[PDB]
Amino acid sequence: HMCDAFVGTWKLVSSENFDDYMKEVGVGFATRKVAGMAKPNMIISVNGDVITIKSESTFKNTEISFILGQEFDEVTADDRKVKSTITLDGGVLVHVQKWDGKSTTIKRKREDDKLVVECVMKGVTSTRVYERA
Ligand SMILES: CCCCCC[C@]1(C(=O)O)CC(=O)Nc2ccc(Br)cc21
Repeated sequence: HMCDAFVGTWKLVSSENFDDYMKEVGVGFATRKVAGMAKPNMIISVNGDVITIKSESTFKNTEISFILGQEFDEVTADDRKVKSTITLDGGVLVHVQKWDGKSTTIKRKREDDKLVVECVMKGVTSTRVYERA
């Protein structure tokens, strides 16, 4: 029941500062423009200890499955090959991605009826708000 409040189908309703976050990550111009237009559906499910997060949009369909605290390989939507570790910290899912000596952290939190996604690279944050579909 670790992630009960995250489970479901969620749709993007707002984004702030995403272009600058993507610049900080190293995403090129064309990908930033097309990715920034996307309105993804995030589908979160749990089966035993395995959490699955799918992101479906006109830009890309991605899927990760993982066990908390256990590192995995991820190809991100912008095609980075990263090493990821996701943990639960005080009810927040904390997702760290490492690649090429760089790091970014994505936090996912339930706040009221929203799922808030905070993406941080160096001092640049983007906040993306999802609501139930
Ligand atoms: C472009 C790389 C950074 C995306 C960071 C934001 C995120 C989201 O909104 O959930 C993270 C994620 O897990 N999948 C995903 C998929 C598509 C797009 Br566009 C955006 C996302």
